[PDB]
Amino acid sequence: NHVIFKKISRDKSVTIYLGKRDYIDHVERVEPVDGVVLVDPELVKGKRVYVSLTCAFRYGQEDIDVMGLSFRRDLYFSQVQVFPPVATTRLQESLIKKLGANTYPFLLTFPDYLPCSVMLQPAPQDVGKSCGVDFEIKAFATHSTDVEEDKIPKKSSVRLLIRKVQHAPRDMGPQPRAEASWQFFMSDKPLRLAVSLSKEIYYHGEPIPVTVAVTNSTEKTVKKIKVLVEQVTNVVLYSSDYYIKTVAAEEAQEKVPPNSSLTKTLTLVPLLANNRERRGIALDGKIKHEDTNLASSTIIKEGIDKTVMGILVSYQIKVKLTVSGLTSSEVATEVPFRLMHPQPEDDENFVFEEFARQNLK
Amino acid sequence: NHVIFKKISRDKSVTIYLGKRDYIDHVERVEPVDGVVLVDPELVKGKRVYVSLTCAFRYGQGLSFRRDLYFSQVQVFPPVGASGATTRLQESLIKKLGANTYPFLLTFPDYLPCSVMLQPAPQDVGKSCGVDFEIKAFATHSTDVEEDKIPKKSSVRLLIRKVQHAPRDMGPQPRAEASWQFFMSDKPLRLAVSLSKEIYYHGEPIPVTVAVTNSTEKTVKKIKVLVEQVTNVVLYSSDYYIKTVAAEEAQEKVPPNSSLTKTLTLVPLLANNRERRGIALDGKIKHEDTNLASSTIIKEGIDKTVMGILVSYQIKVKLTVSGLLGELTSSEVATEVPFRLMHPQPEDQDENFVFEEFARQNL
Amino acid sequence: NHVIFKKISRDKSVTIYLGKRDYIDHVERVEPVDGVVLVDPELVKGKRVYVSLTCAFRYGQEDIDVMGLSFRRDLYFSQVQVFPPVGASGATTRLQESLIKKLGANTYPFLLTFPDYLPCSVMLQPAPQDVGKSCGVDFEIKAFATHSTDVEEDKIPKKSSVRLLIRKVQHAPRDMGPQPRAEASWQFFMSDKPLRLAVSLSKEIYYHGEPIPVTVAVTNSTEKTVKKIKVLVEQVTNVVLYSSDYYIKTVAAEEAQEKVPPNSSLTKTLTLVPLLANNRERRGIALDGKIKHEDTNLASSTIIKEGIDKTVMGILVSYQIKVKLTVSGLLGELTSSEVATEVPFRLMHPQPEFQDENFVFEEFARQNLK
Amino acid sequence: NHVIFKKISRDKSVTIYLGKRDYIDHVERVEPVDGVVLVDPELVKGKRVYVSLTCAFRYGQEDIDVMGLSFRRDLYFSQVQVFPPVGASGATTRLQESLIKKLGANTYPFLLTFPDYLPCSVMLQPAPQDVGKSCGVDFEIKAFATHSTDVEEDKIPKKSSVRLLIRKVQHAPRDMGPQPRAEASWQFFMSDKPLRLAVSLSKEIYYHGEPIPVTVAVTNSTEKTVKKIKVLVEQVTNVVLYSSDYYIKTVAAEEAQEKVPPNSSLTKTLTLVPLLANNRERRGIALDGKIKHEDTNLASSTIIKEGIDKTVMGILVSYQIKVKLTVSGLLGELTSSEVATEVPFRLMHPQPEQDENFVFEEFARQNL
Ligand SMILES: O=P(O)(O)CP(=O)(O)O[C@@H]1[C@@H](OP(=O)(O)O)[C@H](OP(=O)(O)CP(=O)(O)O)[C@H](OP(=O)(O)O)[C@H](OP(=O)(O)O)[C@H]1OP(=O)(O)O
Ligand SMILES: O=P(O)(O)CP(=O)(O)O[C@@H]1[C@@H](OP(=O)(O)O)[C@H](OP(=O)(O)CP(=O)(O)O)[C@H](OP(=O)(O)O)[C@H](OP(=O)(O)O)[C@H]1OP(=O)(O)O
Ligand SMILES: O=P(O)(O)CP(=O)(O)O[C@@H]1[C@@H](OP(=O)(O)O)[C@H](OP(=O)(O)CP(=O)(O)O)[C@H](OP(=O)(O)O)[C@H](OP(=O)(O)O)[C@H]1OP(=O)(O)O
Ligand SMILES: O=P(O)(O)CP(=O)(O)O[C@@H]1[C@@H](OP(=O)(O)O)[C@H](OP(=O)(O)CP(=O)(O)O)[C@H](OP(=O)(O)O)[C@H](OP(=O)(O)O)[C@H]1OP(=O)(O)O
Ligand SMILES: O=P(O)(O)CP(=O)(O)O[C@@H]1[C@H](OP(=O)(O)O)[C@H](OP(=O)(O)CP(=O)(O)O)[C@H](OP(=O)(O)O)[C@H](OP(=O)(O)O)[C@H]1OP(=O)(O)O
Repeated sequence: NHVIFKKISRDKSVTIYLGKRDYIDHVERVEPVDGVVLVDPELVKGKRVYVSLTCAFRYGQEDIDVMGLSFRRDLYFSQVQVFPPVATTRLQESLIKKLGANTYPFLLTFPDYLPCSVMLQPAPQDVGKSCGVDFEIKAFATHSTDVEEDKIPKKSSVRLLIRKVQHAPRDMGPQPRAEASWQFFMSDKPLRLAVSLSKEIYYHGEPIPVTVAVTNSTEKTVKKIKVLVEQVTNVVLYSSDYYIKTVAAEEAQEKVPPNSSLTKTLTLVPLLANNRERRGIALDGKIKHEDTNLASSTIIKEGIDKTVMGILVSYQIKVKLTVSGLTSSEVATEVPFRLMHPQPEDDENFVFEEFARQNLK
Repeated sequence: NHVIFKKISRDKSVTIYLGKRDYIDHVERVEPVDGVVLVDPELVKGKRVYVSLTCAFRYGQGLSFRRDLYFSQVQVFPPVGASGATTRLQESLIKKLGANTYPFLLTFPDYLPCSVMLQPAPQDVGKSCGVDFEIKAFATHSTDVEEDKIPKKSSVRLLIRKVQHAPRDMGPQPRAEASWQFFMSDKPLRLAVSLSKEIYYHGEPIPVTVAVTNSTEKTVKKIKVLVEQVTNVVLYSSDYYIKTVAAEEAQEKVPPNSSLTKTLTLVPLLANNRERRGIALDGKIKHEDTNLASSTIIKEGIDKTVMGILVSYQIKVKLTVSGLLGELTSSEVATEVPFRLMHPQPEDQDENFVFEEFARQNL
Repeated sequence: NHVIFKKISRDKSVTIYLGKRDYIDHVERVEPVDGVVLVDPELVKGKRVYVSLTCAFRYGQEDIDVMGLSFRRDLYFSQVQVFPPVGASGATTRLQESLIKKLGANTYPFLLTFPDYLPCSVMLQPAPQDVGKSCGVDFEIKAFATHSTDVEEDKIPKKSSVRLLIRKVQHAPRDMGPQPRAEASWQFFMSDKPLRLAVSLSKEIYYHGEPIPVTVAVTNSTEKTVKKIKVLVEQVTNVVLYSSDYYIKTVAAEEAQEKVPPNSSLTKTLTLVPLLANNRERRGIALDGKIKHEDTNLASSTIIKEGIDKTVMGILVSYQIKVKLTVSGLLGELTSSEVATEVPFRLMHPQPEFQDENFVFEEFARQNLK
Repeated sequence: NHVIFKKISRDKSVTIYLGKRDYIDHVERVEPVDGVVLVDPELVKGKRVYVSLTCAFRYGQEDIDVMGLSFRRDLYFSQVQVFPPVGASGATTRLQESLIKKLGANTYPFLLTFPDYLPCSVMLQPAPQDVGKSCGVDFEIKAFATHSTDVEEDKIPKKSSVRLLIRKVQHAPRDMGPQPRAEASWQFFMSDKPLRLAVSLSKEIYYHGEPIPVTVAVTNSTEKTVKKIKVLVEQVTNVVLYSSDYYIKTVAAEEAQEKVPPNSSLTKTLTLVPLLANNRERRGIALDGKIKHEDTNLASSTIIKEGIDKTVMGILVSYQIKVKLTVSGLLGELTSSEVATEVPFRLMHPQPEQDENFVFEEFARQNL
C-alpha cells in the first residue's frame, strides 16, 4: 500500500506526484527524484511544462523596525521537460497507468557535493539570523512568448520542499570505539579522565553508552561528573555564526575521593523531543512539522570546500568534572561522534495525500 | 459652512443628525460620535429613544457569520440628566433645530480595527467579509405589561466609517538588502531598496530608491517595482489576498560588472485598479468616497483576531536576470520592504449648517 | 568616645584641634576640614591667627637650608582668619560647638572646604631599580600667627605656626562600573588551533583588604600544555607633572596548581588581596602616606572628573588583574613574547554613611611600624 | 652618511642596531634583517642573548565599560643566538663588519630572513561609522637576554629586552613586462538605446604619490543627459582573520564640470593621486603604520603568491578607479539615476635598485 504525495497548481493545469517527501543520501550515492506530472491538456495547449530540482542556502528573517538582510546561494539547479513528451522507473509506469494518458514522467538526480536538509531558527540569546538549506521540486508551465519575456507564471507552477536525509552507508567496516584520555596534573599529581563510546556512528533515537573512567591520584575530590551530548553548528556562508547546544545531559551522583578511581557508563539519547526550546538547534526541517528531527552530522566529501555545505553540523560527548579546592574548579573534555539515520534497505495499490507535512500538539 | 448629515425614520418620529460620515482614529485616541436626535414629540409620547454604536465583523453575502467587536448604547429621550449639549456642534444644532432636539455622545475604544471590507474576484476562493460601524437611533414602547417592542419604522441606522489617520510617531526609514549567488557563479547580484519614510498617505507619491550592484556575468534585463496589498482575514476563515495596487517598470538594464541606482515613484490608488474586487477597501465598491484600506495598526497586548481583517502594504522589487530563467533557476529574484499607508495627521461665533442625506455618492 | 588630634606651636601661642587625620573624598563631594584653634590670649595680643589648606604636588627631596631641591605645583590654596574672631564667631559644626565648650573661650572655629578637582593622597619613593625620584601630593593644614613691626613689614614666625599633613582618602561613590570581563585567544606559529583565555571579576570596585575573586576560563584546543596560570594584581603609576615617570608593580600574585592539557578546558577562581603588607619592599609603589607610618596603605585608584585635565592630579594610579599562561614548547621555539591579558578594576575605601561627645586628646603625629 | 637606528634595554645590558626601519618586499625575494647587538659583557656574564623576528596578526582595541576582546595569530617566528658568539646567522654582511669595527669587540651580528608567504605592513583603526575593531600585521625585531634558569622557569625579563616594530614595505618587482592599459567598457541600454562608458588607465601598477590618468569616454546615444561625471580612487579592505570586516573608502575624488547631452559623446582625462595627506580622517583606511607617525602611508595592494591561502595575509588591501555617471530623468522628474563601474589597479612603492660613515638615531618614528 504505497502512499503517493500530490500537489496541484492554482490554475489546475499542472499536478505533481512524488513517491516520497524525503530522499535518502547514503554517502556512496543519493536516491534520485522519480515522479510524474498530470497536465490538463486543454490548459497546456501550445505550452511547455518543466520540472526543476533546486538546492539553495538562505540567510535572513523578517524583523520589524530592523533592516531586511536576505541572502541566497543556489548550490545546485537542474531542469527537465515533461510536456510535450521528450529509461523509466516502475513507480512511474504504475502511476501513468493509474492516472491516465495525460501523465508524464520526470527523473531529477542529486550530485555528491551537496549538504543534507539543515536549517536553524535562532533563540533570543543567539546573535545571527534564520538560515537553512532547502530542496525545491518545482513543476511549472511556460507560454511560447513567456520564454521571450523571461516570465514563469505562478498560477501554472507547483513547488514541493522535499528533504535530503543523511543515512549511513550500506557496507561499513567494523567500528573502532570513539575514545580519548586526558591527564590533568594538579600539584604535580595526575587526575586521569578516559572517555569511551561503543562506536563512532550512532543513529537518531539510538542510545549512546558513554563509559567514563576517572583515576584520581590527586589530594582533591571529584565532587561532580556531568556528561552532555553537545550539537555544534557552524554557518559557513554569508555569516560565521556559531551555536553549541546541549541536546542530552546526565549528572551522575558519584564523587571520586583522593587516591581512588571510578568507572561508570551513562546512556544518553540525543533527541529533539528532549528539547522544549527547539530554537538555536540545527534541525532537518521546520520547528512546527512533526517529522522534523535533529540535523545529521555533516559529511564533507574529500576535495569539497566545506563552505558549499552552507551549515556544518557536528556532535560530541562533553564530560565536565567538578574538582574540590580549600570555590572549586571545573575541567571539561570532548569526544566527537557522528549522528545520522540507519543504513538503507538492501502488483501495486496507491493512496494519494497532500504533500503538506503534519504539525504537533 | 458646516455640512450636517441627516436621516429620518420611515414613520418620521426619529431623525438623526451627525457632523461627519467618517470619524478619525489617530492611534492615540479616536474621535467620538457627537450628534443629535430630533423627535416628533406626538409620535414618541410614552416612548423611549436610544442611540447605539455597533462594530461587527461579517463573513458571507443568507447571513453567514457575525462577530460583534463593540456595542454601546445611550438614551436620548426622555432627556437624561442635565440634557444640555456636551460639544459645540450639539449646542449649535439644538439652537438651529428646536427644543425637540436631544444630544448623544458615543465613544470608540482603542482595541477596534478601522473600516475594512473585501468583495472577492472570480479567481479568489473565500467570500465577502468586512468590519461595519453602525450608528442606530430607535424608539421602544410598551402596549402590554409582558413585553417592550422596537418597531423598524421608528428606527434609523447610519453606516459610518472609522478612518485611520497617522499618529505623531513614524517608524524608522524602511530599508532592505538582498543578494543572490546563482548556480556555478562565484559573483553576487546585490539589491538594496530604500523608501524616504515609513508612513505614506493615500494619494502621496512613494519614492522607491533601488541600488542594483551586478558583479555577475549576467544582465539585469528588467527592474519592476510594485506596491503589494497583503490582506489576512483572521476571523471565521484564514483567507489570504496579495494584490498589486501600483506597478512601475524602469527603462534601464544593469549590464555585467556594473551598478545602477534609480528612484521610481509609485502612488497606490483604488483609481489605478479597474477591477475593484479582491482588494481591501474602507467602504463599498459602488461608493465614490471609498479608498484602499489603511494599514491595520494592532495595539500592544490586543489579540490580532479581534481586528477581523489585517491589511498591510509592502514595496516589491523584481529583477529579471538574463540566462537564468530556464537555465539556472525556476524562481523569481525579488525582495520586499514594508511600509504603512493611512490618511494624513489631524489638524489639532456659531456655524452655518447645510443639511444633506447621509447616503454616500456613487460613480 | 571621639579621639581628637591636637598639635601645639613651639612658642605655645597657637594649638590646632582636628576631628580626624583623614578626610573622606566619595566623588560626589569631599568631607570639609572642621577644627578649632586654641590661642594663648597673652601671646597673640595685637596678632592675627590664620588657618590654611594647601594641596601641592612635589618632586625630589624636601628643600634643605636655602637650597630649592624640589619642584612644587600648588593644586589648591585656601585660608581663613580664626583670631581676632570674624563676625558671628559661633561654631558651624557640632564637633566645633562641643570642642569650644570643653576647651574654653580662647577656642575659635575654622572650616576649610575641598573642591572636586583635586587628587587624593598619593606618594611614591623609588626603589634602586627605578629611574625617577620621590614625588607625592601632600595636604597641609597650617595654623600660624602674623604680627606687624615698627617698619611696615608683617612677620610670620615658624615658632607661632603648627602644620598638619592630613590625608584626602578615596572612598567609593554610589555608582559602580559594569562587571569587568576580558577575552583573549592566540594561534601560535604553525598551529591551526586557538588557546582561549576568558577572565571575569565579581564587580568593578573592590575595597582595600577585600578579596578579589578572579574567575579564569582556559579553553586549550592546542596540542601544547598550559604548564602554569599566574594571576597578578598590577599597580600602574603615571607621574603626569614635571617628569613622565612610569611604574608597574605586582602588589599580589597567585600561581594556580592546575595545568591545562591539550584539547581540554579549565574554569578556576583564584582569590587575591592587594595589600601593602604583602610587599616587604614598600618602595616603587604608590601609597597614600609615608613608608614609615602604620596607617599607610596602597594608593586608591585615581578618579579623574569630567573636563578636568589629568595633569592637575599629579600622579595617576590604576589597578588591573593580569593573567599569564605559561605554554609548553613556546618560549625560544615559537615566541619571544608572553601569553597574558589584563582586566581593569578600581581599588578604594568602602562607601561612607541631645548630649555632647566625650573627647580624648592625642598628638597628630602618626604611629610607625615594628 | 648611513643613518643607523639604535635602541637600548632598560638595564643597559643589550643594545640593538639596524641599518633600516623599513625592509623591502619586491615579490621575488624580501630584504633580510642584518643588524648587530652591543652587550655590556659584565651584565650578560653567564647569560645567553637571542634576536627574534615575529610577524603577527592582531585584532581588538581598549574600550571603557566594553568587554576586552583580543586575538593574536603569529604568521612567522624565527630566532638566532648573538651571545655567546656561536655563529648562527652564517656569513656576515658589510654593514655588520663596519658596525662591529666602529662599536667595539662587544658587538655581535644577527641575520633574520623573511619568507615569501607573509603579508606586508598593513593596519587599520576604525572610524565611528565602522562596525569592527582595530587590527593589523606587525613585524617585531626583539633582542633579549635569558639567565641559565630563566629558560628552566620559562621567563624573559623585560629590562634585559629591546623590541623594534619594523615595517615590511611592498615595492614593485625589478623585472616587469611592458604594461597593458587597464581599460574596460560597459553599454547601459536605457529604453533600448545604449549609453556607452569606456574607462582606461595608462598602466596596471602605480606608485604611491604617482598621478593616475583616468581617461573616461561617454558615448550617449540615449534621449537622457549625463548631468555629472565623478571619478574616485576607492581602497577596498577585507580583514580575513578572526572577523570578516569590510571597508571601502574614497582616498581621491574628482567631479568634472561636463554634461553629455542626448546623441553626443565626450572623452575626458582626470588625474587623481591617492594619498593619506588628502584624508583629514585617517581612520577607516588601511595604512602601513600608525596614524600618529609621519612616515605612515596608505597600505600597498596585497600581492597573494600562487598556492598561498589569502587568509594568512590577515588583511587584504586592493585599489580601484570608480566612475559614477549621473543620468537625467526624462519627462520632468524630481530624481535622476546613477550608473557606476570599477577598474582595478595595484598601488605599491617603486622598483628597488668601502667603509661607511655612521650617524646614530633612536628607532622611535617621528610624529606630525
Ligand atoms: O510548512 P507547511 O508548508 O507544511 C504549512 P503552510 O501551508 O502554512 O506553509 C506556508 C507555505 O504554503 P504552501 O503549503 O507551500 O502552499 C508558503 O508557501 P507558498 O504560499 O506555497 C509560496 P511563498 O513562499 O509564499 O511565495 C510559505 O512557505 P515557506 O517559504 O515558509 O516554505 C509560508 O511561509 P511564511 O509565510 O511563514 O514565510 C508557509 O507558512 P507556515 O509554514 O509558516 O505556516
Ligand atoms: O446604508 P446606510 O443605512 O448607512 C445609508 P443609506 O440610506 O444609503 O442606506 C440604504 C439602506 O437603507 P436602510 O438600511 O433601510 O436604512 C437600504 O436598505 P434596504 O433596501 O431597506 C435593506 P436593509 O435595511 O439594509 O436591511 C439599502 O441597503 P443595502 O442594499 O446597501 O444593504 C441601500 O442600498 P441599495 O438600495 O442602493 O442597494 C442603502 O444605500 P447605499 O448607501 O448602500 O446605496
Ligand atoms: O493573482 P493576481 O491577480 O494577484 C496575479 P495575475 O495573474 O493577475 O498576474 C499576472 C502578472 O504576473 P503575476 O502573476 O502577478 O506574477 C503578469 O505580469 P508580467 O507582465 O507577465 C511579468 P510579472 O509576473 O509581473 O513579473 C501579467 O500582468 P502584469 O503584472 O504585467 O500587470 C499577467 O497578465 P497578462 O498580460 O499575461 O494577461 C497577470 O495575469 P492576469 O492579468 O492575466 O490575471
Ligand atoms: O615587567 P614586569 O614587572 O611585568 C615583570 P619582570 O621581569 O620585571 O618581573 C620579575 C618577575 O617576573 P613576572 O612578574 O612573572 O613577569 C619574576 O617572577 P618569575 O619569573 O615568575 C619568578 P617566580 O617563580 O614567580 O617567583 C620575579 O618576581 P616575583 O617572583 O617576585 O613575582 C622578579 O623578581 P626577583 O624576585 O626574581 O628578583 C621580577 O623582577 P623585578 O621587576 O622585581 O626586577
Ligand atoms: O611607539 P614608539 O616606540 O615609536 C614611541 P614610544 O616611546 O612612546 O612607545 C610606546 C611604548 O613603546 P616601547 O616598548 O617603550 O618602545 C609602549 O610600550 P609598552 O606598552 O610599555 C611595551 P610592552 O608592553 O612591555 O611590550 C607602547 O608600545 P607598542 O604599543 O608600540 O608595543 C606604546 O604603544 P601603545 O600602547 O600606545 O599602542 C608605544 O607608543 P605610544 O603610543 O605610547 O607613542
